[PDB]
Parts: sequence; structure tokens; C-alpha cells
Amino acid sequence: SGPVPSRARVYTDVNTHRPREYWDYESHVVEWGNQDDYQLVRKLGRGKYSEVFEAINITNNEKVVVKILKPVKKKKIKREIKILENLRGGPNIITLADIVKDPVSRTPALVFEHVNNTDFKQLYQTLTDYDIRFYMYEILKALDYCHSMGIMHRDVKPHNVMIDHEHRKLRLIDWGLAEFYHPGQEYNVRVASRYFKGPELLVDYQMYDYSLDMWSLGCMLASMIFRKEPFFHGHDNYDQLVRIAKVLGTEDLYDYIDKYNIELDPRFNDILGRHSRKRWERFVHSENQHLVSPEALDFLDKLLRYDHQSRLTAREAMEHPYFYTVVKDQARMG
Ligand SMILES: NC(=O)c1nc(-c2ccc(C(=O)O)cc2)nc2c1[nH]c(=O)n2-c1ccccc1
Repeated sequence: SGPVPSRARVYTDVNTHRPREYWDYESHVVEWGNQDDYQLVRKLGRGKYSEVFEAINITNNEKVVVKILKPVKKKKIKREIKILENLRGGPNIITLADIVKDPVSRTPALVFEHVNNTDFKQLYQTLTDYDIRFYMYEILKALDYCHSMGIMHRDVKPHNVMIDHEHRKLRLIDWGLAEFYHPGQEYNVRVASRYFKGPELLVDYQMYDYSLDMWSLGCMLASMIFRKEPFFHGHDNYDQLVRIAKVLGTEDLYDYIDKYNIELDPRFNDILGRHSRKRWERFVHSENQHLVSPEALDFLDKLLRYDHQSRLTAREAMEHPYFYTVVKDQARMG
């Protein structure tokens, strides 16, 4: 009597009906470009796993971004490369332009198209209702694509959505946690930023799917239209589920748990307490009301659901009335 299994309700078998070489990234043989084409200009940041630099391609003088991988699992490097190659050319997917190694030290690096992303304090002060609808649509294009290509991103958050606002240009980046979906597979629940973790991760339910990304997207939407980043602000993973339950209510949480026969740490029930489900209207104020509409709230309500099987797919999301004005305007013959 363990947890009830689950499988994605869409794109369930997309990797099943593809050649082994598509999803078997361990078998992937890398063709390396030339390290000496790129000059590092400045360090942009660093994670547990890598350091990221602004760089110049000296053959054509174009800016790029170089991510140098610290000596981690060769498996995870091949996984990320295979995913990036599989998704290359997809809508709003960051373009992997090159892969290079030091021939002597054997350290690999990924080379990406450069995105001149807008400051954020600037975006926070000027994004309109239409802007948000537009960029949400563009994110959904990316997620529907990678999901249709059998891949879960698993780290959707504002920092991984780069926006060059003056060119109305968006890219979904940081595919380092992304993974192929195979039905019935149990996955690591230690993915996504705390604030963007779905309830399935927080209750250690491992047989999750693409719908994880839709929870994360809902958190981003809430953060944007209510002007509170992050929207659910827990101080640890336990507290994160408490923050969700204070909004979504504990009754639906326990129904979720009950449906999948999930067992909670006894301490969770003590700290989860008892909370009513709130109305989304509660978070609307004079300062954010210009970004909020009935359509926005209906849409949000269909993303932020405990049951992962209940959330909108990316395709279904793109069909929502919230996007009516955007979809009209993008019907272009160019
Ligand atoms: N194109 C850019 O402009 C660009 N691309 C990436 C990027 C990273 C990883 C991956 C990946 O691993 O898939 C893809 C793309 N990261 C960027 C970036 N511009 C930028 O300031 N950072 C950044 C900032 C702070 C901390 C870390 C990174």
C-alpha cells in the first residue's frame, strides 16, 4: 500500500515512439567546436554546477554566453546537451550555438546565443497587462514545444525566463535540470527553486510529469499580476507547502494526498494546520488591479491546483480567453 501511480495525461508516450537515439543521451556522441573561437569578457554569474560568462565569438564579433561546467557527472552534461540539441529551433527555446572543450584539461563549455535581458526593476515598473499576456503566451509556446518533444524543464522561474523587452524577445534558459519524460518513471523531487516547486515535489511524489512546469508557470503568473515576487514565499520546503495551503486551503490538499495514497511526515500535519481556500480577489489591490482581470484569475485558478492531473496543459492554456487579444495580434503573414 504505497502511493498510486500516475502518468502524464498528454504527450505520455512521445519518447516511446521515437528512436532510442532521441532519448538515450548516454549513447550520444558529442561533436565539439573550437574553443579558440571564443573570448571571455566578464563573469555574469555562477551556480553549484557552472560559471556563466559574457563572451565574444571572434570569428564574427558577435556576443554570446559561455557556460563552463565544473567537473560534475558526465551523465548530466550529456543529458543537457542532448535536450538542447533536440529542442533547438523551437519557439523561444534558448539556442545552443556551440559546444567546446579544453583539449588539454578536458573541461567542457556550452555556448549560447546572447540575450540582452532587461534589468527587472525596470520591467517591474513598466510591464503592462498586455505585456504580461504576451510574454506568458510566449513562455507557453516554449513549454508546449518541449513537452511535445518529451522533455520536462523542471526549473521554470523568472530568472530562467530572459526577456529583452526592447526587442520583445523571450528565451527559456537553464536546461540543466531538464529530463526526458517516460511513463511510470520515478523522478528526483529535488528540482525547481523552492518558490516554484509544485505540491507533488513538496510531498515527495516522484511519479510526476510535464504538469510540474505548469505549476511553476502559475506561480510566475501570480507573481506578475499581483506584483509580489515570489508569490508563495516559504522559508524551507515544509514552510513552502504551508504557504500554498494558506491560499489554496488544506481541504483540497488532503483530498490530493488521499487520492494518491500519499503519506506525509507526521510533523507536516501539525504545521499545515487548517486553512480555508481563499478567493484570488484577496490579493487584488489599488497597486496591481490594472494587471488583473476576470480572465487572468480564471486562468490562474486553472494552473494552481494541487492535483497535477487537473492543471491546464500548455496547449489548453494557450486557448484560454486571457490570450484572445494576443492571439489576434500574432495572426501575422509577415
Ligand atoms: N543568453 C544569455 O544572455 C544568458 N544565458 C544564460 C544561460 C544559462 C544556462 C543555460 C542552460 O544551462 O541551458 C542557458 C542559458 N545565462 C545568462 C544569460 N545572461 C545572463 O546574465 N545569465 C546569467 C545571470 C546570472 C547567473 C547565471 C546566468
